[PDB]
Amino acid sequence: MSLTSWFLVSSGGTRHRLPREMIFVGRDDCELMLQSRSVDKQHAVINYDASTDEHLVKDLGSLNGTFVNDVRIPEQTYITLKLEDKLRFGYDTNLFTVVQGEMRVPEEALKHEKFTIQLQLS
Repeated sequence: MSLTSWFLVSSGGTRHRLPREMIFVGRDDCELMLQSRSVDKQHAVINYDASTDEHLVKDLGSLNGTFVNDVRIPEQTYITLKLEDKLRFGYDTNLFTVVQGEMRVPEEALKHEKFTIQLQLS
């Protein structure tokens, strides 16, 4: 099949699918892992608003902050991510671009009952 989703595209060349649920961003035991010392162990969350089909970033109270279009966002405040926004956590070298697109669901993933049901209900 083909899935429609928001993604983060790193300046480092990687692509990261934003799921329709909350994820953590950080240096330690997070869904989106970064390696920089300038990023907190649990730095931010990227949540999803099902009503507006948008993602929102919240800095959890990190040492160096979270930047949207080079602006340090207020801490513990949800900021809506818009198409072409430039997102950086702390002073990590990954500059992420907020994009939306169609991705290919591998045929192997459709053998998973729970995944397929959540895909069909999407």
